[PDB]
Amino acid sequence: KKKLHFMYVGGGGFVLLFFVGCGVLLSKKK
Repeated sequence: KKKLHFMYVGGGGFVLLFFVGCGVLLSKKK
């Protein structure tokens, strides 16, 4: 239970967003 929600912050499903955000700032600027 305690490790269930901790697995999310353990670095995985969120790190994915890290790669999704890098392209966001690139789409704005030219």
